[PDB]
Amino acid sequence: NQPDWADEAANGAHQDAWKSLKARVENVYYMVKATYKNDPVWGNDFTCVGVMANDVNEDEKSIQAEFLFMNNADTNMQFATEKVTAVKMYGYNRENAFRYETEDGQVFTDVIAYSDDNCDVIYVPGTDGNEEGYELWTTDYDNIPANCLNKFNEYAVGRETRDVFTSACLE
Ligand SMILES: NCCc1c[nH]cn1
Repeated sequence: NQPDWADEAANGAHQDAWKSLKARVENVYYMVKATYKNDPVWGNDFTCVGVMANDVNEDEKSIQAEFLFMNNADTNMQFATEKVTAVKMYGYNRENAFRYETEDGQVFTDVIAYSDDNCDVIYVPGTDGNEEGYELWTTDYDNIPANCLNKFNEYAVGRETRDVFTSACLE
């Protein structure tokens, strides 16, 4: 029981999670759009989510990730550090998902629906105590790649899309 884009033979070539994780070491990834409003960590009506990574561990397929975000609870940008590991979901043989672990031990496992060198479309299954939905991440919040944007809009059909990180975040 899994999403129709979760077909490794058809789409695995564009679902390389470890490559996508390591890409966050070189450039900040900004969550430019999502289909859901709340996250247990980032808050309610969260905006302005970005992430950068370091501490690449090839043995573990892990990085350390520093996040920035805003929510309707505080006027100021918030920050958090989490471990992220590339893992397998939906029976894939090559890692296609992100396993985030917070400092308090809370785990979130999201799936790479589509990725290219500077952008990702990530699916949140909604089984972590959170809302099911999609996310669009890009290295440039002003210039959004059409390939990922089209894939996001395709897979996220039937929902309400909203903006998360935009230039307004930097006032
Ligand atoms: N879908 C985002 C899950 C998450 C990871 N870390 C904090 N929240």
